Amino acid sequence: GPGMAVKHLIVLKFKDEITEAQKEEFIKTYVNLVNIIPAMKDVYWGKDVTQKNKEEGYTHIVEVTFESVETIQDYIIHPAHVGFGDVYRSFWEKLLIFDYTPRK
Amino acid sequence: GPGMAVKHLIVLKFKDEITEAQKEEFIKTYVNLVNIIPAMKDVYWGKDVTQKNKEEGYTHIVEVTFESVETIQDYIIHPAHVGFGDVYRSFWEKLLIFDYTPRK
Ligand SMILES: CCCCCc1cc(O)cc(O)c1C(=O)O
Ligand SMILES: CCCCCc1cc(O)cc(O)c1C(=O)O
Repeated sequence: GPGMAVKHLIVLKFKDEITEAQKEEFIKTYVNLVNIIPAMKDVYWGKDVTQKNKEEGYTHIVEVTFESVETIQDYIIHPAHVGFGDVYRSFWEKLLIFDYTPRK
Repeated sequence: GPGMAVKHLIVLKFKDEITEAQKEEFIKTYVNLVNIIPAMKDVYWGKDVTQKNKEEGYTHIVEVTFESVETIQDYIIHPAHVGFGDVYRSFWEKLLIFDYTPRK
């Protein structure tokens, strides 16, 4: 299609004390936001397998499609997102966010 | 689906003195590798528009689709990939590399 949607990419390193089961619950309760936040179109996630980044050991990648930067911003301030971020902020050591329109 | 795939994700910050013309050369030559390295099935890239990574400053995202981690390895050691580094390594200040299978 000719559409011009925008991807929201999250790259995450959890604190060392967070267990694998806790990471799984974190991801599960994040994906559930799709059922609550209108702007959230779809979610994919993955765990890195090559561990190539040395001291910057991010492990988890989450990708969400949105209709525009403005609706990404709607998602950021939605109370279910604010509430998730508040209570799970101590889970992560490093967080990177990117909003972009993929191109050839 | 019937096809398996792994995503190869590159996150990049250029050095401050690199020009927009240089970034365009870099990116065009990278995306052209699909004509040299058959393992590369798709390449999409984009530039972050939000700029909210206060601690790091990454700007560019490149996503390459591969069939498997084995064909990613073929790409890494391919002479044209080594050669791309030979000519363009001096262009980036920071780099992150990830390999993952996206899932729901
Ligand atoms: C699965 C990780 C969710 C991270 C939640 C979050 C926290 C924050 O401080 C800033 C953000 O832009 C986001 C987000 O993009 O959702
Ligand atoms: C367009 C970004 C160029 C990155 C080239 C590169 C450099 C490096 O030091 C390690 C790598 O795994 C890669 C790569 O995966 O392609």
